[PDB]
Amino acid sequence: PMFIVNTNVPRASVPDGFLSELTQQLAQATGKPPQYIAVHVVPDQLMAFGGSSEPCALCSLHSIGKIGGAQNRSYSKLLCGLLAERLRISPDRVYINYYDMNAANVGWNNSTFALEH
Amino acid sequence: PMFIVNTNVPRASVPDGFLSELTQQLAQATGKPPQYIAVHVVPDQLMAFGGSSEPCALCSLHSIGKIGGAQNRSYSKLLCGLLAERLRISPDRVYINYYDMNAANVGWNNSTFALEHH
Amino acid sequence: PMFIVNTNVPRASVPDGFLSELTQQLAQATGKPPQYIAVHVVPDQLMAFGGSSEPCALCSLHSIGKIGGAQNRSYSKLLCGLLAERLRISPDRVYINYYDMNAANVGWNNSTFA
Repeated sequence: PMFIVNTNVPRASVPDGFLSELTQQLAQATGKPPQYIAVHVVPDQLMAFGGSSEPCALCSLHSIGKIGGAQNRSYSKLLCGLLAERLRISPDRVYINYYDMNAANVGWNNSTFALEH
Repeated sequence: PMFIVNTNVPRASVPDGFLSELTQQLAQATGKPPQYIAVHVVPDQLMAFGGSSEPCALCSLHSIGKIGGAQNRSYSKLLCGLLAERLRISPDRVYINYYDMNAANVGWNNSTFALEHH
Repeated sequence: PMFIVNTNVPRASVPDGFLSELTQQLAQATGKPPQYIAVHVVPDQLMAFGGSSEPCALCSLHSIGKIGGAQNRSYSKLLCGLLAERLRISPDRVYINYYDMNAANVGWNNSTFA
């Protein structure tokens, strides 16, 4: 899985431990091994939510499977919770785009995750 | 909706009020309320288009619905026009990827926009 | 086509010629003319792969067609090869998301490719 957060929150406000907390909690939430979890945090961004430049975040989560109605709501509760607690961003100023990736459409280690045919 | 612009144009070349103009114009174009429009501009990027590092932009528009052939043609005229006028980027050096998002695949406010079923 | 690479490798470690090599090699790999290839490199990123901040890369390739099983494996061998040779990133610390874009969902030059 791949999780990206873009935010106008300053880099200085990103707490020690944040990438690791995201890695571990996403490994657990998605059921994928932590060795395969990638996280990417992009602070100090020029962005607005609703025309306001108060703290906000635009995120994406890509996973091969484990994407769907109830699962995505659980991911959103988890991730908004972390963004609120760690970055002081209001949950109603976060968007997370979820992508259910086909294994053939993910590159890794000189090939893809479609190794069957 | 979510609109992202990635460009090699300098930050100083991004006019004050650009994010607000994008918000208002996108609210008007999509019919979605401005309170729900998110805009993101990323200047000073290391990029090339056609092998050239002249001004260019790589953009995305995500929306739950309001995405389609004719609408996307309209969005493209609108957005290329704004990037040309405000950032001085030529329309033939802009790519805009459109994404029609399912409500269940957009997180917001501790949940998603799929609030109807369990 | 458009190719984006986000990496925690420092900007100074990106070699002269890198954007041009990507442009030209993707033009060849995808069969599309180089004048329509867009490339975007974002160094100095705060990221981790498997909980480690050793060199890694998160990438995307968007194309109208020319996306599929065998083709994507070929793109990945090409791109991981370039990332290893040029940026010293291990192939097993690279993810590349491939997107087969509908022509109606790609805007360019005031209209779309549809």
